[PDB]
Order: sequence, then C-alpha cells, then structure tokens
Amino acid sequence: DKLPYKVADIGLAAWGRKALDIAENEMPGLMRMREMYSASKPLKGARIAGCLHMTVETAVLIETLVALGAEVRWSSCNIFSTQDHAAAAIAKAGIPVFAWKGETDEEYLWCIEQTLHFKDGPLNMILDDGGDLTNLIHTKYPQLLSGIRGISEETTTGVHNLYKMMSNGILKVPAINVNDSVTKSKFDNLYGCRESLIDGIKRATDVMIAGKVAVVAGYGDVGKGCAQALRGFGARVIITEIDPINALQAAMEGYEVTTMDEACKEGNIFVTTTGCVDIILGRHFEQMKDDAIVCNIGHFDVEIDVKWLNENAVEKVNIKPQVDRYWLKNGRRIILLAEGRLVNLGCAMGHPSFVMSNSFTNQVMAQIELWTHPDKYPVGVHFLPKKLDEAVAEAHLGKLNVKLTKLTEKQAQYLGMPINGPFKPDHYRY
Amino acid sequence: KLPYKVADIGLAAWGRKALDIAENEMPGLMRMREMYSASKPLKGARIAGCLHMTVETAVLIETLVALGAEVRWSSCNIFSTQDHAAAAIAKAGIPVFAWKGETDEEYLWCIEQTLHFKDGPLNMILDDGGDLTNLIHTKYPQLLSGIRGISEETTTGVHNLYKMMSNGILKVPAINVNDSVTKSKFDNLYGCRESLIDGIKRATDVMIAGKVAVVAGYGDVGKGCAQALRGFGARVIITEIDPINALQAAMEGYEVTTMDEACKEGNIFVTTTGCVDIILGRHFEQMKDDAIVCNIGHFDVEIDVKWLNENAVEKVNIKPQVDRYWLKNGRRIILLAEGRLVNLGCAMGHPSFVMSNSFTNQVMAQIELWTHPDKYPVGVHFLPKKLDEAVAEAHLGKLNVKLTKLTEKQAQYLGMPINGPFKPDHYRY
Amino acid sequence: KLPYKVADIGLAAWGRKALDIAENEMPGLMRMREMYSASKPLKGARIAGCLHMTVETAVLIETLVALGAEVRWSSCNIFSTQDHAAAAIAKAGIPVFAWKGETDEEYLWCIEQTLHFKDGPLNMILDDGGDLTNLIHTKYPQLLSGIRGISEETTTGVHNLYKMMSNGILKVPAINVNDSVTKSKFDNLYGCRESLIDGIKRATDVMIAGKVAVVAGYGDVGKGCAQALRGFGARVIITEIDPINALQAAMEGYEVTTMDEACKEGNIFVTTTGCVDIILGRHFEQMKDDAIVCNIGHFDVEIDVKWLNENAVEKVNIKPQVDRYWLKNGRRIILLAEGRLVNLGCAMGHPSFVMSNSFTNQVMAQIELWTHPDKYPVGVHFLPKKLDEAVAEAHLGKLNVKLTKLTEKQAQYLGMPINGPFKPDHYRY
Amino acid sequence: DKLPYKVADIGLAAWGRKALDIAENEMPGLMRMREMYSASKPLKGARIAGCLHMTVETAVLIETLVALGAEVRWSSCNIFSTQDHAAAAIAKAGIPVFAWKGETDEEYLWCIEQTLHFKDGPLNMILDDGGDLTNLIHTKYPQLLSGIRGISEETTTGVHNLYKMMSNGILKVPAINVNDSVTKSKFDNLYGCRESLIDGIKRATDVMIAGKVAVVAGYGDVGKGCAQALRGFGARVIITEIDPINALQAAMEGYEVTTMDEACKEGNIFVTTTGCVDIILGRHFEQMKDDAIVCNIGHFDVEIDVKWLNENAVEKVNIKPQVDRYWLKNGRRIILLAEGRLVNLGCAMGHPSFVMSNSFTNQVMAQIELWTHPDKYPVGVHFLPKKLDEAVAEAHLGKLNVKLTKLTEKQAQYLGMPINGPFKPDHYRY
Ligand SMILES: NC(=O)c1ccc[n+]([C@@H]2O[C@H](COP(=O)([O-])OP(=O)(O)OC[C@H]3O[C@@H](n4cnc5c(N)ncnc54)[C@H](O)[C@@H]3O)[C@@H](O)[C@H]2O)c1
Ligand SMILES: NC(=O)c1ccc[n+]([C@@H]2O[C@H](COP(=O)([O-])OP(=O)(O)OC[C@H]3O[C@@H](n4cnc5c(N)ncnc54)[C@H](O)[C@@H]3O)[C@@H](O)[C@H]2O)c1
Ligand SMILES: NC(=O)c1ccc[n+]([C@@H]2O[C@H](COP(=O)([O-])OP(=O)(O)OC[C@H]3O[C@@H](n4cnc5c(N)ncnc54)[C@H](O)[C@@H]3O)[C@@H](O)[C@H]2O)c1
Ligand SMILES: NC(=O)c1ccc[n+]([C@@H]2O[C@H](COP(=O)([O-])OP(=O)(O)OC[C@H]3O[C@@H](n4cnc5c(N)ncnc54)[C@H](O)[C@@H]3O)[C@@H](O)[C@H]2O)c1
Ligand SMILES: Nc1ncnc2c1ncn2[C@@H]1O[C@H](CO)[C@@H](O)[C@H]1O
Ligand SMILES: Nc1ncnc2c1ncn2[C@@H]1O[C@H](CO)[C@@H](O)[C@H]1O
Ligand SMILES: Nc1ncnc2c1ncn2[C@@H]1O[C@H](CO)[C@@H](O)[C@H]1O
Ligand SMILES: Nc1ncnc2c1ncn2[C@@H]1O[C@H](CO)[C@@H](O)[C@H]1O
Ligand code: NA
Ligand code: NA
Ligand code: NA
Ligand code: NA
Repeated sequence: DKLPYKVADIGLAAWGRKALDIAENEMPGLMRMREMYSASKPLKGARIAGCLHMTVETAVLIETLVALGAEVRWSSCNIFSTQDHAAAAIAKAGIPVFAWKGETDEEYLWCIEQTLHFKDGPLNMILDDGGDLTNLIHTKYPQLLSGIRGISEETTTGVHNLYKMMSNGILKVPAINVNDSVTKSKFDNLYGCRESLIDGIKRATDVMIAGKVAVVAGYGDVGKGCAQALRGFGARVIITEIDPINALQAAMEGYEVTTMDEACKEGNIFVTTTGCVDIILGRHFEQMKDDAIVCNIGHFDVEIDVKWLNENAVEKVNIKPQVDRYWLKNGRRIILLAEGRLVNLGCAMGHPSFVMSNSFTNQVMAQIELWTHPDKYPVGVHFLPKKLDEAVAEAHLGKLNVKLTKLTEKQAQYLGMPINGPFKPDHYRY
Repeated sequence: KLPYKVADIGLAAWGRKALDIAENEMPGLMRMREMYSASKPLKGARIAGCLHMTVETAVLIETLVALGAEVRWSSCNIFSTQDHAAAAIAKAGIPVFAWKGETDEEYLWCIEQTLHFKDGPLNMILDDGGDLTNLIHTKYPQLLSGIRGISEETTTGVHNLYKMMSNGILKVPAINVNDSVTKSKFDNLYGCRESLIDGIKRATDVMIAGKVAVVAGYGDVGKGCAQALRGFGARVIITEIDPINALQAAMEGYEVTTMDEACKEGNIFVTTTGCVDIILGRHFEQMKDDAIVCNIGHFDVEIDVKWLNENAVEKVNIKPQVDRYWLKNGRRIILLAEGRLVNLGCAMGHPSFVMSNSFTNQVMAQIELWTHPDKYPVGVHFLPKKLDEAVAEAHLGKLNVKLTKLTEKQAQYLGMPINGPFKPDHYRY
Repeated sequence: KLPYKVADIGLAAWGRKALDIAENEMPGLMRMREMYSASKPLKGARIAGCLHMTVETAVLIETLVALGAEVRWSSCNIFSTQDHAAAAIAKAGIPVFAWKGETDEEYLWCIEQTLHFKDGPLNMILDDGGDLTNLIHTKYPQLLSGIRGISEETTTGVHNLYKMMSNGILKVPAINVNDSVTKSKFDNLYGCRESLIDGIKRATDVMIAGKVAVVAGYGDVGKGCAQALRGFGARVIITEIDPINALQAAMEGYEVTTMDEACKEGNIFVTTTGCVDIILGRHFEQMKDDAIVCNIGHFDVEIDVKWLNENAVEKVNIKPQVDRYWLKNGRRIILLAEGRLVNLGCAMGHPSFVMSNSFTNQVMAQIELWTHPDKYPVGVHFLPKKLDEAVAEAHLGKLNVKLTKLTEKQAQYLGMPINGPFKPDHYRY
Repeated sequence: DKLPYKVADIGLAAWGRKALDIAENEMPGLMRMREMYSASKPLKGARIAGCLHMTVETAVLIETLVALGAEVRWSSCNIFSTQDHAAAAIAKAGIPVFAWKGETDEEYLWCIEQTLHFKDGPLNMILDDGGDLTNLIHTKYPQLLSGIRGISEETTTGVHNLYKMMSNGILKVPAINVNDSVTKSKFDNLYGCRESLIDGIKRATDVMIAGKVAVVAGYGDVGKGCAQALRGFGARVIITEIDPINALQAAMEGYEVTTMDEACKEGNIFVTTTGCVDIILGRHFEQMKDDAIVCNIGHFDVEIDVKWLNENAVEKVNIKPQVDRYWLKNGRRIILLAEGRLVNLGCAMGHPSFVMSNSFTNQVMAQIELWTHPDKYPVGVHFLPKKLDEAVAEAHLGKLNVKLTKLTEKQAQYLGMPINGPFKPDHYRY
C-alpha cells in the first residue's frame, strides 16, 4: 500500500530518455562500468537507497547500478535539484524514484522515507550526498544499521559529517569518502563549478558578468572554480577566507582577499562556497549595491541569512521560479537565487555530464568495494585505492583523444615505480 | 489592422518584471530618457524596427517612445524573440509583430506590418541585418523618399549598406552603428564571450572543459567566442582568411588551420564569419561522434544544414532548436537552432549591460538622422567620436569606474582638448 | 671623422651570433632581403636612423644596406643600446654612434654624427620618437629640402608629426609606421606583454604573484603590460582618462581608478601614457614600502624622478639602472632606469619576432618614400592595407599557420577581392 | 690546513649585501623566524651542512640559521645555480661557503666535501636539496650517520630518494620532507616556476614566446606552473604525461596531451619537468623545427640526452655562457640551455624571493623540529604538522595586505574546528 514512485510528470519520460542517450555518450567511465560488469552482476543482492540530486547524470548512474544487479530506490538530496524529465525516465524504467523539482520541506523528508523499504527487506546499502540519508538512519532508524553493509558519500559537507560522527563514536556503518577521491575533488568540485555556477546565474538573471565585482566566500575547490569562472568573463573577483593557506593561494592568483564586512560594500554578485553558517548577514545586505545578486553553491542552505531578508524587506517580488527580488527599507533591491539553496542545480542543470562521469564512476566503484569486499572496510571512513582512482581518469582519456605515454622498462626502473602504476605517493596533492 | 501579434499576451507581467531588472543594467538608455523625455527630439518620427525582439530591445523601444517616436516592431530572426518581452511591449500599446518560432513566410508578414502608421508610412528605419532596408529598396521603392534615415546594428548589415552605396543603389542616408567603437569593440566581443556559451549550455548542457572547439573566423565575434571557450578549458582551433586576424590568433596561443583539417578534430564548431559555405558535407563526414555544430553569424548561411537534412539516415528532435542526426557512417551530429544565431536562438542573447552600449548608439543615430538630416547625405556614416566616448562614459558609474581628468598642464602637453575626444580618427582601441 | 663610436668593438663576434639567431626569428625582414637585395630599391638613399641600437635594429640596418641604402645610425635612448649589437654593426663597416649609458650631451652628439655622408647630407630619416625629425626642423632647416621622407616608429613620435602638420611646421613627407595594424596591434601589445616583465625581473627579481600592480594608461602598451602582470598573479589596477579605454579595462576585470587612490595600494607602478606628470611626490609619499616604479612610455616624462632625487633622505645605487631611495617617512622606493623605458633600459626590449613586424613596415615605408615620393606630399601618411596584410602574411609560415583561401563563390558572396585587402579602412582588428 | 671558504670573488660582497637587503624585505617568513627566535637560539649546538643552490634567497636562509644559533657550512646543489654576489656576502660574513657559478663536476663534489667538518666535530644536521649530501654521507661516510640528528630535504626528486632509501632499509637518519609541506609544493613548485622558467629562457635567448608551440613534458606542480607561464604569453602548450590523473587535468585545462614521439615534430620550445630519465632523445632532436629551444627544469640533468647532441651534431657553437647552438647533420639547429641543467637557476636567478620565503620558513622549522624535538622523529620520513604549515602561510599575508577572516565562536562550533585551526583534514589537497 505504498506508492511505487512519485515524480512531477511521467509523460516527460521520452524527452528524458533523449537527454540520457546524449549523456551516456559523454560519460565513458559509467559506460565502461556497464561494459565490464553487466554480465557478472557484482551488485546482485544489493538494495541501495540513494539520496542524490535526481538529474540526467544521476539517472545514468542509477541505470548503471541496476545493470550491475542492484535494486535501487531513489530520492533527491535537494528540493530544487531534480530534473523532472530525468526522474520521469527512471520512473518509466520501473525504478522507484521519489523526486521532483520544487518539493516542500515535508515532501523532501517523505521522499527519503520512501527509499528505505524494498520488496525483500530494508536497504542494505546507502549512496548519499550530504548525509541526510546517513543521518536519518542513525537518528531515527538505528535498528536498521546492522543490516547496512556500507555508505558511499558524494560531497565535502557529507564527508565532514562522517568524520565527525566517527570521532564521536556515532558512526555504525563502514563508509567510503568518494568526495576525496582525486578524480572527484579535483575535477567535479573545481571544473564542475567553473561551468555550472555561471550557468545558474545566467539562466536565473541573464546578468552581464563582465565589469562587475563578484565576491566569492571561500577558496576551496568550489571557490577556486567559481572564482576562475567569474574572472574569465571579466568580473573583478574578491575572495574571503578563514584558512591562511587558501587565502595565500588566492592572493598568488591575483585576487584581493578581504573580509565580507568590507567586501559587502563593493560586490555586485555574491557567491557562498564555504559549507559554513552565517556568511552573508543583515549587516551585509544593508550595505550592498542596488540589485546585488546573491547565491549559494555550498551543499546546504545555511550560508546566506535568507530569514533576515524575509523578515526585514519591505516586499519580496517573485520574478520567476527560484528568483526573488527583495526591496529593502533603504530603497535598494537584492536578487536572491534559489532561496539560498545550491544555485547551479536549482537555477540550471548542475555540472555537465562529462565531469559527473568521474564522480559517479567513483560512486559505482565504492558500492562494489563495500558490497563485495566488506572485510576490507571496518566501521570507519575510507578512501578508494589510488589504482582505482587512476583507473577512473584513464577511462575518460579516450573521449578527449588524449594520448598517454607509457614508461619504458628503463624509466620505470629509474623511478622505482610499476609501469602500470600507481604513479604517485599517497600524500600527493595533484 | 491588428494592434500587434505575439505568442501570449498573458506573458506581459513577467515580461515587465524582466524589463524592470534590465533597465537597472542599462544606464546609457536610461540616461537618454533622463535627458530627452521632456524635449522629445523624436517627435514626428515613425520608426519601423527590425531587430531581435528581446528584453533589451524592449528597453530600447520604450526609450524611443519616451523620446516622442511612434514605433512599429518586428524581430530580425525567426527564433530570437523573447515572448515575455514581446508581450510587455504589446501590453504597453506598441505595435509589435513577433514570436519565437516564426515560419519564413510569417517572418516577412511581420516586417510588412511595420510599414504603415495611422499618420502615414514609416519615415525612419532601425535595422539589424539589412532585411527591412532591403525590403523597402527592392519591394517598396515608392516609400524611399519618405524615409529620413536608416541606422544599422550589425556587421553583415553594414557590409550590405557599403555594397549598396558603392553600386549606387542606396537611396536613404544610413548611420553605421556597428562600427561605433562602443558597439563593435564591446557587443561583438564581450557580448559573444558570454552568450555563445549560454546558447550551447541551454541547448546541450555539454562540458566545455576537455573539448576541442573550432571557431571559424577571428573577427570581433570570433575573438569573443574563442576566449569564452578557452576560459572553460576547451582547446580552441581557429580558421581565418585574413593574415592579420590569423596572426592575432597565433599570437594568443591558438592553432590556426583550415576547416578541411580542423573538421577531423573538433568536438564543438562555431561559425563567426558572415560568409557562406563554412561547414559542408565533406566536413560533417569527418567529425568526431556527437560533434556540436552552431552558428553565431547574423544569417544562417555558414553551415550546410540542407546537407544534414538530405544525407543523414536518422534525425531526432531532442527539444526545441536541438536536432541530433545520425550519418551513414554511424556517428552523430548535434545541430543547434537549425544553423541560426545560437546565442539568441538557444538562449537569451547578449546580457543587457553590453546591449545598453549598442542601443545607446542606436538612439543617438536615430536622433542624428531625424533632427539633423542635412548632415547626412545619401551614404553611410559614423557617429562622431565625441558621442562614441559619451556612450562609454554613461556606463562608467554603474561599474564604479573612476575616470581621471587631465590637468590643464597635461592637456597642453598633449595638445588634447580636455574633455575629448581623446583619440585620433584612425585609433583602433 | 670617426667611422663609428661604440663601447667595445671586441663584442662584435658575440653580437654577430645574436644577429644570426635573430635573423631566423625575423622572417619579414629576411623576406625583404630575398625580394629586394638584387634590384636594390634603396640605391641612392642616405638614411640617418635614430632608433634603439638593439640586435633587432641591427637586422633592420643590415636589411636597409642589402637593399642598397647607405646608413648612419644612433640610438633614440641613452640606455637602450645593446653594445654587442652596436659592435657587430660597427665591425661590418656601418657608421653607428651608440652605447649603453650615454650622457645627455653624448646622446645629441651621436645624432649629429648621422647627418653627413661621403656623398652629401642625409636624404631620408628613420625615426623613433621624433628626436631626429625635430633636430633637423629646429636646428638644421637648411637640410629639409634635401630629405625625401621620414618614417616614424612610435606613438609619441607620430603624435608629434600630426601636431607639426596641423601647425604647418612639418616640411618633409612622413609615413606613420606606428599605426600600421601589424605594428600598433602587435609590437605595442604583445611586445610589452613580454618585455615589461623582463625589464622588471632583470632589475629587481621581484615576485609578481601576490602583488598589486598599477598601470597608468590602457592603450596598446597598457593593455599588454596589464595582461602580463595579471598572468603572473598580480592584481592589476588601471588608470585612464579616456572613457572607452576605461570601460575596456573594467570589462576585462580590472579595477579602474585614479592614481591619487591607486598610489596607496600598488607594489609595482608602470606608466604607459605618453603624458607628463603621472607619478608625483604626493603619490610617492603614500606608496607601500619598496614599491617598484618604472616607465615604459617613450620619453622619461611620466615619473617625477627629480622629486625623488631632491626629497629622498637616502639614495643607494643597487646596480646599473636600479636605485633605492629612502623617504623622510622611513619607507623605500625602487626606481628603474631613472624613469626611462624599462624594457629596453633594464632588459633587451621586445623579442625579435614581433620586431620583425615593426621593422618590415619600416623597410616598406623607406621604399615607398624613396621610390614613390610623389605619392607622398608633405603630410602624414599610412601604408596601404595590402602592404600591412603582406607584413602579417610573411610571418605566418614561421608559426606554421595555415591561412584559408576564399573560394570564388565565397569571394563573390562577400564582394571581396580574393587576395585582399579583406577589411575596410576603418576596421579596428 | 683546509680552505675557509671558496667563492668566485669575495669583492662582490657589497653588491650581494644590497641584494640581500632587498630580499629580506620580500621574505617576511624568514624575518619572522629571526624576530621570534634570535634571542632563544633554538639551533645552538647545531652544525648544519647545507647543500642547496647558493642564491640570494639561500643567503637569507643561511643568515637566519646563524641568527638562531647554528653553525653552518654551505655548498650549492647545482654547478650553475650559484649567484656569486650572494656567495660573496656569505663568505664575507665569515660563514664557510664553497660555491661558484660554473663549477666542474670534480669541483662540485669537492665543495660538498668541504662542508662536513666543523671546528668542534663533524656535521650533526643535514639541509639538502636533491639528496647529494644525504647520499654522500650514507655511501661514503657511514661512520658519521650516528652523529647526525636529522635531514631536511627541499625537492621532489630528493624526497623520492628518501622514501626509496627508507623502503630499502638504507636510510639511517630521521628526515623531514619539506617539499611536501603544502606551503612548499603548492607554491614554490607551482608559482615559482610560473615566473622563473620564462626568466631563464628569456635571459638565455630573448626569444618571443607568443605564437610558438611549447612542449612541456610532465604536468606535476612544476609542469603546471611552466605550462601556465607559457600559455600566458601566447604560446600553444602541448603536454606529455604518464599519469592519467595529471593528463586529465591538463586536458581539462585546454592543453593537447600527446606523446613526445608526436610532439617533437611540432614544438619550438621544449621544457622537461618530469624528474625522469630519457625524455628528449636523438630520435626527437632529428625531427624538431629549426632553432628549437630545449631546456630542463627538473632537479638533475637526466631528462635531455645531451650526450647525443655532443656525439651527433656537426658542430656546437657556444653563444654565451650556458647557451649552445648545435648544428645537426640534417642542417637544422638546436639551442640547448644550461647543458640540460636547471634552466631557471642556470640561465636566470631561480624563483623570486617571496615564494622562496615560504619554502625556506619550512626549512627553518624542520631544522628546529629535528634539532630540538628528536623524540618526535624516529628514523623515517616525516611531514611538518599542519599547524606549522598554516603558520608559514599566515606569516606571508601581511606583506600582501591580505585580510584573513576569523571564525566566530558559533561558526567554529558549527564546523567542529578550533578558531585558530588547523582548518583542514590531513588528506586535504588544496
Ligand atoms: N553545488 C555543487 O555542485 C558543489 C560541488 C562540490 C561541493 N559542494 C559543496 O560546496 C561546499 C564547499 O566544498 P569544497 O569542496 O570547496 O570544500 P573546501 O573545504 O575545499 O572549501 C571551503 C572553504 O571555505 C573556507 N571557509 C570556511 N568557513 C569560512 C568563512 N566563514 N568565511 C570564508 N571562508 C570560509 C574554508 O577555509 C575552505 O577553504 C561544501 O558544502 C560542498 O559539500 C557543492
Ligand atoms: N550573434 C550575435 O549576437 C552577433 C553579434 C555581433 C555580430 N554578429 C554577426 O557575426 C558575424 C561576424 O561579425 P564580426 O563583427 O566578427 O565581423 P568581422 O568582419 O570582424 O569578422 C569576421 C571574420 O571572418 C573571417 N572570415 C570571413 N570568411 C571566412 C572564411 N571563409 N573562413 C574563415 N574566416 C573567414 C574574416 O577574415 C573576419 O576576420 C557577422 O555576421 C555579424 O553581423 C552576430
Ligand atoms: N617601451 C616600448 O617598447 C614601447 C612600445 C610601443 C609604444 N611605446 C610608447 O608607449 C606610450 C604609449 O603608447 P600606446 O601605443 O599605448 O599609446 P595609446 O595612445 O594607445 O595609449 C596611451 C593611453 O594613455 C592614456 N592616458 C593619457 N594620459 C593619461 C593620464 N594622465 N592618466 C591615465 N591615462 C592617460 C590615454 O587615454 C591612452 O589610452 C607612447 O609613449 C609610445 O611611444 C613604448
Ligand atoms: N627547477 C626548480 O626550481 C624546481 C622546482 C621544484 C621542483 N623541481 C624538480 O622538478 C621535478 C618535478 O617536480 P614536481 O614537483 O613537479 O614533481 P611531480 O611528481 O609533481 O611531477 C612530475 C610529473 O612528471 C610526470 N612524468 C614522469 N615521467 C614522465 C615521462 N616519462 N613522460 C612524461 N611525464 C612524466 C609524472 O607523472 C608527474 O606528474 C623534480 O625533479 C623536482 O625535484 C624543480
Ligand atoms: N548534474 C549533477 N548531478 C548530480 N550531482 C551533481 C550535479 N552537479 C553537481 N552535483 C553534485 O552535487 C553535490 C553537492 O550536493 C556535489 O558534490 C556534486 O558532486
Ligand atoms: N539580447 C539582445 N537583444 C537584441 N539584440 C542582440 C542581443 N544579443 C545580441 N544582439 C544583436 O544581434 C546582432 C546580430 O543580429 C548583433 O549585432 C547584436 O548587436
Ligand atoms: N628590441 C627592440 N629593438 C628596437 N626597438 C624596440 C625594441 N623593443 C621595443 N622597441 C621600440 O621602441 C619603441 C619606443 O621607443 C616602440 O615603438 C618599439 O617599436
Ligand atoms: N632562488 C632560489 N634559491 C634557492 N633554491 C631555489 C630557488 N629557486 C628554486 N629553488 C629550489 O630549487 C629546487 C630544485 O633543486 C626547488 O625545489 C626549489 O625549491
Ligand atoms: Na546535464
Ligand atoms: Na537579457
Ligand atoms: Na632580442
Ligand atoms: Na632573487
């Protein structure tokens, strides 16, 4: 007596499938997993609950997991990130998915709850992005923990929570930190946001980037990619940071590094990338230039004080979905994107498929590792082996017509490494 | 007679919201309203406009009307109209004949609706690409003597005006707006640097990083497109016929080679030439699987779209203005906007700030032709550099730029007028 | 009369090695030799040259002589001569009067040595900055009627020629070489993009990354300097008087503000304006400790070096052309080349490849004036675009650029001559 | 009866000192070490043999070590890298230094040998760059190993050798890997080469970079900085790589990635950054464009087959010191810089002082750590703690007028980190 799926409109499935066909040909890593593992079904018996943005790219991941033998039930990890045509294609394929663009907060929790119970038992595997599923099970369903073989977690904020849980003795299931595979953190977080930040801002506002001042809070992998994107289109980018290493990197790249208390007086565009609370406050809003555009690309909507705008503005004018223009008591306006939620996924389409193929090949490898080799993974937070990380990159070279050099026997001897790798030590930072 | 024809008048309130936002990004146009709304220099003008019916053009239209003009409008491309912008103009009582996704015959019909006003025929033309200009000269020559001037937006259109003049077939004075410095060095360059990628992303969502992109032409548009693609991590190859532009591209770190070679390597193809026959069947047959092919020159003449329609073995519509073809060789081609301007056809065109430069020039040109026609004999003219500088100066405050003023000692040293113009006529910026 | 005067003739063999290398980077000049060494179009010319006596200028000189000219040379800056290049020219029998580190009076003496040849006075001028031009007009007017033409290298020099003409004091025809497209859009831009940093590094070895650099002026030189500094991770602030150039800089992501504000923030200061009074005592007093201050405009008029010499409390010579001043406020200023052109004074000037563009134009100008004087009445002229294009085309093979040729169908469509010129006279590239 | 120092010309000392005065004001990290530690003399009793490029920056490091109480004896780690005015200033200060520009190979070994014996005993500390000193002691003087408290090693190739020594049981002294402090690897290797590669090429050749094709072998930290530099001046950069991760990074940045076997036919400039043997061979030279410029910026001269040029060219024309133009049997010419030795230090002045202040503040901290806290460092290869790494960056922010943000109490609580750091986990890659 439970719903089999819930999506905005299953009639979008044919359009979704056309988008999936295109994405497949951009995602050689996931397609290679299908080629290598579709016959052997390494994920047979797995019942994976997934809580991850229900986009075209995630649909290609889902269909990969099913091809490898898993049963899957899916929800989005953000109320605005679902792409309804992609959700439709997954629903039409008979895969239980509970996701649509523009969920309420109650609906959001309800969708995760729909993914826990399969025909043959509760979930026995977690694929998570931000830890909402991880936390739901630990807090509300501790009785299911013993039946879960593993967690794989996508994002910086999510893995931060796993490490914290482990340090406080709260984590009861082995986890693989997918965010910090080299082929995820150094590619998705960086090159993904270099494209999808501007895409979100443009689809929402059509604003010219050239000539503006843009303030980016944080200069981690996300902030590095965001700053590069904005600079490339001729914005003058000002960085805020708490970490003196990241701040020196920003300075050495030619950006002004100062505080939000100063930068709020100058910015025309504000982008938060910190994963931290209380980045853009009332005291900042009141000093901004007229029609300042304010958005967040950190995982949770905790960075911008949107409550302050709702409570203090004279009026909120909705321009279109996920775009609101607040009129302040000082007579100036603030353009807020996606209610302070992830702007790339909320206002556009998130990262393009090619780079998501790197992140999602890591996800598939992690599910296989945890499902088929559980002895290797005691309760704790683990990384994929470098040889697998390198395999993810290698799987994407062909599409780009990259010609990789092979070490000669003599060179391999000289370097003291194997011809087939791994080629770097464990601490290597790329 | 219809008061207008648009897709959906119900889009007017959303259109108006977009216009409100755009006004705040278009200080040059708003300054024209501030300066001239009371004196109404365009009183008596009946301007027929043929120019992409976007949010930005709506702000231009309402500026012309604030200055006293009567206006009737059409788009200059069948896919470029933004229906909410057209609806806002219609709702405001201005005759606009435009919608996204016109047939070719509807396109001509819409231009024809702009010719006749209550008081008489058009007496001014505002054109982007020369279609209105050419229509009048070829089909309505009886109206020519009643037209005081033409202002022309785009490189292809001014190219046509010069050709008409050299052949003695131009019959009305024109101002070349494209070649104001504040148009050609801004709109064509920085405009495309943002809107090309916007069109490609909304259509395909393709990653740019890691791709080879081939840009045909390295003029102002090609310079902007190339820079955009390179900034996102594409490896950009350029084609060119002009050895100066080719040397510029090589000096910027781009490989310059022929389309005959580059067709074997590109994952993305962008035509910027203004020229016929740039991407042909012999090129398509050599392209990497799922190569994305698009045009950003004014007319759809650069890519042989007829060839794909005739020779592909499969053709699948992915979504509006996105088609995926399967060739006899088994590989796929993705074609955007049927080879029409991709930025306006698949996205929203250039952002409003840079369009404020172009459209401030347009307002100035219309005022010059309407109020000082004797300064402009039949021929093709530029705006004075003093006005060109004034366009740029009007956009500095929004960006909080602080311009330096020469001292009288410095102005004497330079032999320069202290308020400009600051550069000689041949200066290239 | 001396056959020459140089620092050290013993440097000739090393000079020759540097010339051999430079020739292989200068295909335009070598092509002029290939084409014209036999026909000798400059037979009869007695060219007095006043232009930085560098390796690149040596290749130019030997090209003029291969074409049949007699030549006598001086540098146009007291610090720009490359003594090995001067020695190679001297050793080859060409009268050159130049060395690095001339006094002001030696500088004038050297120019004066170039005026008289065995057969009579100079009959052609090749100038960079107008000093030879001005010397003849002001001090030797009796020689004017014997001079067939002037070709002038640099923006400041052509500025002077236009001023002379407008005032009716220009008495010899001139060709403006600076404003060939293949000069101004290449040498001024890409040349400075490499040689500014070269001068700053050889003088100071300072890290650029992490600094604030202030560039005064955003013309061709300022565009090149700014790009260079930004590429190494400096945060670049721009000053400008021209609202068009200012808007260009803002659209490229640079803060544009006044020197009055920017003096408080810069760690590096580069003047590119061609104008007097850019960096003054009131600016020095506000600068960060050990701010590096340099000029890349033609004349040393931009920085108030007199102020530092008079008001500093300590002045230490660090090495040739590098001085470190201590002000009354306790902070230090590092001044390069006594405010003279830093790229040529502290390094080697622009690299040979881009100078081949400039100097191919120079050879063409000299041939035009010498062999077709009646085409050039007293006044200031440009080379034809066809020749400008030919300069760029002559450099494409070295870079393995493959230029596309229009088809006859495409040329008909465009109304363009199939071999060029490909752009209208007003084109800005 | 041993020489007290040996330098090209001690008369250069006054000029050297002027350069040192300038460098000090660019090196706030080293100056802060002097301010903090000059009175307490933490390095009293230390007798440090240093084998590291005898440049102006190294002179500031040497004077820092002496201010902190150490006795020091110094040699260069490259035959072309010494800056004679800097060596003169150190000699004049009474510090035994044995280094000059243009040493022969016999002289080079002799100089290291001069640094082993102090008035009060043999060396008891090693400061090394490339491991030549480390290897000399282990191979030729094993009897001195027990009296050495620690090794600090500067460069990637040197630390590679330490790890290899440790894995083979050959390492007998505790070492700190300074190369892989974040504030070294991510700054010196990257931003240092972004400036000093081009400086070396230009001082040697004055070649135009714009319009050329440049081939960079390797896309590690050095190759990343080299590629960026060349691209910035308008060269078209082609990358070679053996590591599929680094190669994907290059591709995602817009570079063509192919093999040297292909790229040799196209390049006008070749830069080797690999740390590996046999990168540019005879078969490559014979296919290059005329006047191709060939140089190496990896630590040892093992990357370019210079022997092949000496044996096969028709003639070698010396242009000036460290610049040779070989005429090949095919009639084309090759311009070889610094005999295939480090081009930035051999043909110009190496990295600028500011970034070397980061590397050398790490060196001073490592010497203090090994000298004063030996119990923390058993025989093995160790990293500096992240808190010290962060302290190095923080010490350079003031000079750049960077304003770092401080976390609020509430934010620190939210993130689960201390207000004063460290701010990142141990695996963070920046
Ligand atoms: N939207 C997306 O597609 C996308 C992609 C990847 C990651 N993420 C999310 O983005 C956020 C950042 O990820 P990351 O990988 O860049 O993490 P990171 O740890 O690499 O970077 C975050 C940076 O924020 C800085 N910071 C923290 N508090 C700050 C403050 N109060 N003011 C200024 N700076 C502060 C930190 O010093 C750190 O350098 C995370 O929430 C992550 O989950 C989003
Ligand atoms: N879509 C837009 O928003 C937009 C904006 C501005 C201009 N335009 C249009 O874009 C086109 C280009 O404009 P522009 O200002 O760059 O003109 P342009 O004259 O500056 O540049 C076009 C370049 O194409 C090169 N070219 C011509 N034929 C070629 C061929 N067969 N192969 C390779 N190169 C060739 C020319 O040498 C020239 O340098 C025109 O049609 C113009 O009207 C479009
Ligand atoms: N050192 C070299 O190798 C080299 C090379 C080429 C040109 N030059 C010289 O460099 C100078 C600049 O040449 P250009 O081609 O860039 O000329 P330009 O006219 O293109 O640019 C100079 C810029 O300075 C700006 N300017 C003038 N006075 C100013 C002031 N007081 N404050 C701020 N900006 C001001 C102008 O608006 C102009 O845009 C000239 O002296 C020229 O002869 C030197
Ligand atoms: N000259 C300097 O001032 C300077 C500065 C720092 C480091 N170094 C030296 O530079 C070299 C590189 O240092 P790094 O920090 O960049 O090391 P790295 O390990 O980060 O980079 C070297 C790269 O070379 C690639 N590589 C190895 N063999 C190759 C081959 N045969 N062909 C193509 N690529 C190959 C590797 O995959 C690796 O990515 C080392 O020798 C280091 O000691 C020099
Ligand atoms: N198109 C996409 N589909 C699925 N996840 C995405 C997309 N773009 C970004 N993400 C993921 O969103 C996460 C933040 O929740 C990032 O770590 C990133 O990996
Ligand atoms: N958003 C826009 N609205 C109106 N015209 C535009 C827009 N974007 C680009 N164009 C114009 O389209 C012309 C090509 O037809 C260009 O010359 C440019 O000025
Ligand atoms: N290496 C060089 N040799 C000769 N002239 C140069 C060099 N570098 C720059 N210049 C010239 O110096 C002029 C300024 O005096 C510039 O116009 C430029 O053409
Ligand atoms: N100016 C310099 N002085 C001393 N060492 C340097 C300089 N430039 C580069 N290096 C060092 O040379 C090492 C390679 O031997 C690099 O790891 C780098 O830290
Ligand atoms: Na997508
Ligand atoms: Na718009
Ligand atoms: Na030179
Ligand atoms: Na130095």
